[PDB]
Amino acid sequence: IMLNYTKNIRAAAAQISPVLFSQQGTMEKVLDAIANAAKKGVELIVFPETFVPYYPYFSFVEPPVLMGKSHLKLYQEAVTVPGKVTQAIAQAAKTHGMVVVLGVNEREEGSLYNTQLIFDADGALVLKRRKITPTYHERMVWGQGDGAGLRTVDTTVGRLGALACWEHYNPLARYALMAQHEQIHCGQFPGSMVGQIFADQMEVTMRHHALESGCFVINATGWLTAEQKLQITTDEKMHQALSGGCYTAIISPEGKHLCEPIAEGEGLAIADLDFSLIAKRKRMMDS
Repeated sequence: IMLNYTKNIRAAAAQISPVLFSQQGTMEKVLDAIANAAKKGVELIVFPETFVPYYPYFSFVEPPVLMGKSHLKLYQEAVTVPGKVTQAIAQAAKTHGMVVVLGVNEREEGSLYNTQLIFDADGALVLKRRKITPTYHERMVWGQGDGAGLRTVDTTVGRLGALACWEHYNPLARYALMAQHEQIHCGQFPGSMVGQIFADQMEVTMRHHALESGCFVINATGWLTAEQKLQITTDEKMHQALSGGCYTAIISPEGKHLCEPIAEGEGLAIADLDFSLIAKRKRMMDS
């Protein structure tokens, strides 16, 4: 629609663990999440970075010379342009009248991308973008998005913006979304990786986003169980590297947590976002 600050919206950030090595298994958890959330009248939900079929932890942890099996596998479980996954989600969204923000390892023509997808409450896919700069180990896996991906979308629940991980340090993206008055910003990070340091950094990064933009921020991060870490490597010495960095959270325009944030295990962070807060913020400063 056009821009309105009278809404009050129930949003959720989902920390979940995927199913290790099954698009379908992970997809069952996603649909379940949506449904559980619908039970509590959630109208917008954000999942972790590239959650489907699973984030590519292998690229962080295996030497390149041995990444082939893991790479192939991921390709086999990766998600097409539009397809089964898209329709399944479009339907959950339509059914529960929910806006859904989903990250996905997209395949196109033997290439992979980190792709953020946004579905409106009518089940329409109203935004598709690719992370612009895969960072570090991600460069072994994903290609680049365009910068034409920096637009917001009007949605049943307001105007949304989305970025992945350190896309948040890219100043073009920040101003792009701010200039378009994004009302609710959706961040996605991988989850269960590097440690406290990464967690502290996410939080600082995303809460500052809220502050500078003066918008709501919602951030989702995956989770791994000890069993799943083994599935990824038998080297227990690596397992610190696959722990921590979890900040599933919902942040007000003043930087406040609107609910207890999640760093461990698996759950929905849920809160009512009162849009008049966005406007009481802007009015309080002058110039």
